[PDB]
Amino acid sequence: NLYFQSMTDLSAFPITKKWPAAHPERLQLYSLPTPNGVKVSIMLEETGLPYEPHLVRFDTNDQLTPEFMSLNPNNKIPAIIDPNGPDGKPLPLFESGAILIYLADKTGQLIPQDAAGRYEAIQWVMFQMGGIGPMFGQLGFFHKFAGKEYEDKRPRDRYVAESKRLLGVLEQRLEGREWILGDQYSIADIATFPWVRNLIGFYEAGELVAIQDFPNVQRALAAFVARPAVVRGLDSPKRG
Amino acid sequence: NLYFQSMTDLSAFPITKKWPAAHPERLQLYSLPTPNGVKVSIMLEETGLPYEPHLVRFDTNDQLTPEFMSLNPNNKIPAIIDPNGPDGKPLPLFESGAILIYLADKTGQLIPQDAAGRYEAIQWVMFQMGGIGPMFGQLGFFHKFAGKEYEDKRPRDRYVAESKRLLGVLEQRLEGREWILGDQYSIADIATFPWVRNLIGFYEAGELVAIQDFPNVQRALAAFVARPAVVRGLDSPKRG
Ligand SMILES: N[C@@H](CCC(=O)N[C@@H](CS)C(=O)NCC(=O)O)C(=O)O
Ligand SMILES: N[C@@H](CCC(=O)N[C@@H](CS)C(=O)NCC(=O)O)C(=O)O
Ligand SMILES: N[C@@H](CCC(=O)N[C@@H](CS)C(=O)NCC(=O)O)C(=O)O
Ligand SMILES: N[C@@H](CCC(=O)N[C@@H](CS)C(=O)NCC(=O)O)C(=O)O
Repeated sequence: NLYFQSMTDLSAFPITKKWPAAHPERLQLYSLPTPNGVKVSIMLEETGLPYEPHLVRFDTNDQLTPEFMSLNPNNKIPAIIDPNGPDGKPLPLFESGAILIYLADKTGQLIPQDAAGRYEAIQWVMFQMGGIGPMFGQLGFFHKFAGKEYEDKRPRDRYVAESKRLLGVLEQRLEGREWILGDQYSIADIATFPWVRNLIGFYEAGELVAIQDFPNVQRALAAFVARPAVVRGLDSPKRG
Repeated sequence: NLYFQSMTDLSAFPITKKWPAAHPERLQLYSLPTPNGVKVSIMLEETGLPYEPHLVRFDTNDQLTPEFMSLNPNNKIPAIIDPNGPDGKPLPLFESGAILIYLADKTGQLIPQDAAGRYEAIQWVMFQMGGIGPMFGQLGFFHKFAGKEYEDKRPRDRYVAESKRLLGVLEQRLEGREWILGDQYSIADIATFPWVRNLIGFYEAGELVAIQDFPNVQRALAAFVARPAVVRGLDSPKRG
């Protein structure tokens, strides 16, 4: 490398031993099409940023490998390495909500550019990250995944009540608004609607929460799922 | 107001009907000394930013009032109004992790100033907001608050296992590091250590998680609780 640049080398990141980069000039996404993974693929599809997706398979415990954990020591998807990071260096990152803020800043898309609006966006991303995701996820556990040994439905009922409470927050926020921040679709929507979708789809919790009681949520969710970039992001990484 | 500035008027914010501002030139904090509330009071005490604390009492359901909910429609503490906000206007904000990022940016303290470091800080705040807080909180419910009607200890055991897993992430991260981001104490520490403290103190879950198995965590926690600004922040708002 005396006279010119090498092709992008990501070998400093041990995760690349397990999922080699065919396109090391592109952001590398290590994910699975779950509500948290699709936040990031949807963001990438919306913004048009090139990326190389890699399927992290739970059936083979891929997320528990040293290779995966070298990128995310929390053992969870999604995670990224952007080869074209700040200060001209690769940037590893995990936590879906952090990735959304990073990506919005990188190219100045899908976050308000005024300061107050930016902090409001971060607030609603935090609401999702600390409320929607954790609590809808616990309902999914107790309704869908928990076996017959959990005979007591009190934990389920706790998370039904909390999920309804959170849906009510969203419902009131969306009154008179197209999207969570008003007219402009943003990372707050990308963080939140995949979880509403999962709750009432995959988790089969739509009857428990009575989704029809939240007409603004139903409006915005229907709009969200129909966006072509959302449809693309929901199917990435490809399972086959 | 023809010839000069009025004293700061926060009357546009209905929360001020319930907790009037004696010092409307200061950031207004609506909180209670819980792990999430003290993140913000600790940050304020660390940075030296003036603030006026207001005790939001759960015994009188203050957080469920229209006045409180006009600021945080999610009905939770902490929440703030900074009268001296971006663009010279007051800034309302909720979600502890969002407030921490706002405050660090406002005065350029306790977040790295280089881009990569900033995103790493946001990542670890997200780890706390989506992992530590929600999961330690569910353990607190099932261990401390849940009554005898929850005879099945399977939910408790689920959150014990998850809390131990999260403590292990923190433990490995702190190996060879003073604080979560290395040498420099930051908002990542402020977000996280109040929750470790609460888990092993108020929640009485220290035996369940065997805190002594996490010597780096014990080191950093002991350092954290001894900081004079932490001691001040843990006692704000004052209950009497
Ligand atoms: N707070 C994290 C949560 C990520 C998360 O829950 N990831 C799940 C899939 S949706 C995962 O990787 N689970 C694997 C496991 O727990 O072993 C984020 O938003 O990124
Ligand atoms: N270890 C997890 C495995 C399942 C999992 O990771 N679920 C994700 C969704 S794909 C979750 O609930 N994440 C919570 C969040 O996003 O905060 C569990 O036992 O629930
Ligand atoms: N994700 C929120 C969580 C805040 C939270 O859980 N607040 C609790 C106290 S620590 C609360 O106000 N609970 C009142 C209630 O649920 O009614 C944040 O970090 O600010
Ligand atoms: N409505 C809550 C009341 C208690 C509460 O708000 N707890 C807070 C701690 S003070 C919590 O667990 N917050 C979770 C987080 O921070 O994510 C519950 O039923 O657990």
